[PDB]
Amino acid sequence: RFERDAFDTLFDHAPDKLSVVKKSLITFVNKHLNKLNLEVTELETQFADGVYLVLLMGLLEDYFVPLHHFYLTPESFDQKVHNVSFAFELMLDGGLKKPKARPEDVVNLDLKSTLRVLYNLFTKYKNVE
Repeated sequence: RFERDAFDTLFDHAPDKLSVVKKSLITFVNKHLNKLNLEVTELETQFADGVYLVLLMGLLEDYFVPLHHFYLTPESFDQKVHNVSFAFELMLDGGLKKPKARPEDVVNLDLKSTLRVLYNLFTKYKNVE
């Protein structure tokens, strides 16, 4: 909270290690997102509206996410935060750890928050086909 851990160092002291993490995270998300004919090229912006996060969660936990539970084409800040916080709910419904990120932070393009989410998922699902 005021406690830095190893993951924080990627955004100041070790930019080289941030490059490795990013490449790895893209490799990982595309492994699952391509199954729905989707692709991420920009980690900095493409998870910010919640859509890919929700679908990624559906794919990871083999959960079929119904479209009235979220916003496939969000049109507002409220709809984006709904999506992200919903994705967090799917995580909790599966018994996963709550992310050290506020849904709003992801919508507001906070890279540290965005990447920590994906890295936590990557840590859990690294080996999943």
